[PDB]
Amino acid sequence: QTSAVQQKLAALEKSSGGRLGVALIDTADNTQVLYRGDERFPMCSTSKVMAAAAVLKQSETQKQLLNQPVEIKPADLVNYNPIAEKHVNGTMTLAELSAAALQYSDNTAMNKLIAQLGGPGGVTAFARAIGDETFRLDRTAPTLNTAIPGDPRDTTTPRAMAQTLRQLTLGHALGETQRAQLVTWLKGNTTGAASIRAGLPTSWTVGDKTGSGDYGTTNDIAVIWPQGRAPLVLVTYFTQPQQNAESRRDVLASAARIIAEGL
Ligand SMILES: [K+]
Ligand SMILES: [Ru+3]
Repeated sequence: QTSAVQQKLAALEKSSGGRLGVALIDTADNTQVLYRGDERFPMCSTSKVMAAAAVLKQSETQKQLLNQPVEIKPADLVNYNPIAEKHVNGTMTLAELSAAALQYSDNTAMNKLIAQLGGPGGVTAFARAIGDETFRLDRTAPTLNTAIPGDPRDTTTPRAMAQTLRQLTLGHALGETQRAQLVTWLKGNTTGAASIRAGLPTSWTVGDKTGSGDYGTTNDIAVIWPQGRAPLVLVTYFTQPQQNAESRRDVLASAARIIAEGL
């Protein structure tokens, strides 16, 4: 079948010139709306949620872990380091690195999370441990954002990512304390107002993580507390044919608007 919402999402996609992937979980009824839900997309920095959550899981058996100093060296800086560059030749804790990675999309911070997990494969191992058989992290930042069409590296499907983000933020993949910390971090994101947020009514609350990369790749994954409604989890992933394509955060906003109007 093609549902009315799917038909609208297809029309949006047709007019964007790229490829759109959407997955909604409505926790009012534990149902799912999917558009290219089983196709792979490059995650770009949306993968930082999985890395931060894996460190939060480690902290369940190490109560001081998030206060653990990590040295930041000049060689650690990469292409986008708004927080970490201030701490070169000093230290940041794993809490600080998690907050920087999630709320500012600091790539040096993400790389410290990855290193704490033993490399990209450690992030994938955490995904598997929480029931996500689809996610894969293969590279550090920034090369995880190359977003080359057809490349399986650093990809997931909308279905899998929605289901993971539910489990992490609303379910029991993390302990109580850790889940609340993750939600606090996502709600404090600085980078999201033009993406899913921009398609929703003002009164709805959002916590999200954006991503972008080559091929005009423009992504957002969110938990949403609508006015008067049980929470939603929404993944919107968008990528384009030309390497140098311009971000399209408006397409994500439009997808979110269609989903909101279809509840
Ligand atoms: K880009
Ligand atoms: Ru159907």
